[PDB]
Amino acid sequence: ADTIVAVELDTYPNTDIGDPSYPHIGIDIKSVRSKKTAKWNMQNGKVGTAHIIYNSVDKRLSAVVSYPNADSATVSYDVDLDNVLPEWVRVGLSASTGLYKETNTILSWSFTSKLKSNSTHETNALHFMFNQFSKDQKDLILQGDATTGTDGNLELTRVSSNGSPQGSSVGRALFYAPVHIWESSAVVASFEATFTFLIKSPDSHPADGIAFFISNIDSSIPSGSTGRLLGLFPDAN
Amino acid sequence: ADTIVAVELDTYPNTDIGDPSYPHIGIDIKSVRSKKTAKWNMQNGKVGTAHIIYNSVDKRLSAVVSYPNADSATVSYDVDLDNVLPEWVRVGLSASTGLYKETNTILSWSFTSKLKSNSTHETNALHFMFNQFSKDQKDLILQGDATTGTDGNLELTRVSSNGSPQGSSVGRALFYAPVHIWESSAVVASFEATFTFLIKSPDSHPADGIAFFISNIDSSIPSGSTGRLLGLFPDAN
Ligand SMILES: [Ca+2]
Ligand SMILES: [Ca+2]
Ligand SMILES: [Zn+2]
Ligand SMILES: [Zn+2]
Ligand SMILES: [Zn+2]
Ligand SMILES: [Zn+2]
Repeated sequence: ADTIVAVELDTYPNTDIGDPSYPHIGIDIKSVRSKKTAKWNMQNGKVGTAHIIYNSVDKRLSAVVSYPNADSATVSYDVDLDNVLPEWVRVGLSASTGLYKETNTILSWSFTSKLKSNSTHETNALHFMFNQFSKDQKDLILQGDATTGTDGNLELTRVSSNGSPQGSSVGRALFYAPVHIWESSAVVASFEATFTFLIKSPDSHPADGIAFFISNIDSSIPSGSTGRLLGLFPDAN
Repeated sequence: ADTIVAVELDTYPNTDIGDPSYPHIGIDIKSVRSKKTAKWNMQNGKVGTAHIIYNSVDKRLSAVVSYPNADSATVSYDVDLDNVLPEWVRVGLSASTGLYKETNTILSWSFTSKLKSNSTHETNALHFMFNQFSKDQKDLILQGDATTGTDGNLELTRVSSNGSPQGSSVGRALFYAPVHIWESSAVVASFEATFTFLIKSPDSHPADGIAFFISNIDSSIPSGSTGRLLGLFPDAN
């Protein structure tokens, strides 16, 4: 089927599908039910930063979410991606609303992946950084209700003309070029992503969150994945 | 039509279409008839390196071709790309044979482009480096007779099973993601490419050469562009 490894910034607690009783950050390996979560002091109307790192030596995936003058929430998970993901992938950002709403605005996004093979510091590396999004972002595969150009930001889910979030929305943003995430003969494979966001809610119930994800090249928004499924999962298995 | 800016490493002199009476390096702006050339002491069976640089302040495009222990051939041309190329492009490597043949092997290839806008060192940057090509290079749009995996090299034009170049061949290799090459509000736009090659010929008449080029997103091998047209041009205008 569709393979998904993601780091979710889950703003709405769905105690029923395993979500902790509070807003959290988690590492989802093929399931909306995180393999590890951590309490995240979500701050409405603030600009946050998420950094995700992984290297094939420690075989550990970690994320750090922070706001200026707010302690960071950290979550790590031991996982060897050499066997949960295919050699070639695509990386993206996802977000969704459902019953409750919030803006899922991405202000910037960078990414680097490196494959140090056989010898020296000769590598295969891909790197991109967006500090501003063009209204005609030709290097981003936009999916669902995700758009760009609104002040140079990337809006992952439907927002109003006057400036107010719409619920029941789903939108992804995948980088155009496939990424060679791992390889048989690589001594060290590593990657690191960083992006800033602004999650603001009109009502006091913000929902449902942003997600950095690594999927197969051909991935598309799963059927009926709005609200709690973050635009990444078909069911809540 | 199809826009092409290229830096050719022309091994065969076609005096008739403007080529100097010897192997050269040139800067072609929309024409196979270079806007500036320079003598290049081509060396059969050797590994060479080409570096191309451009920045929007000097509005100058330059290239340097060199072999270890051989003087570099240099060619620069004043050209403002803000008006010969569209905002979004694709970058690639081209090569061709015709009546005469040679290998057009690419051993490695890197590229970086940067757009420093409004303020600080915040940018939009794309970077890639291939120090070895996979048999299933999913991030390279291969065209014509170009292939990968042969010892981790990229062969731009048809070669034999035993190891010997075939004439009348044309192949390009474009990076998958479109590159935002310039923009209206950018203080400094710049790029730099570097690639190593091995041009070896069985007979004493090597032909016809490799070319780094920047074209529109949708570009494809022009009809009947083998031999002297390097896989980039429809006619010899
Ligand atoms: Ca949730
Ligand atoms: Ca020629
Ligand atoms: Zn969750
Ligand atoms: Zn493994
Ligand atoms: Zn020429
Ligand atoms: Zn200009």
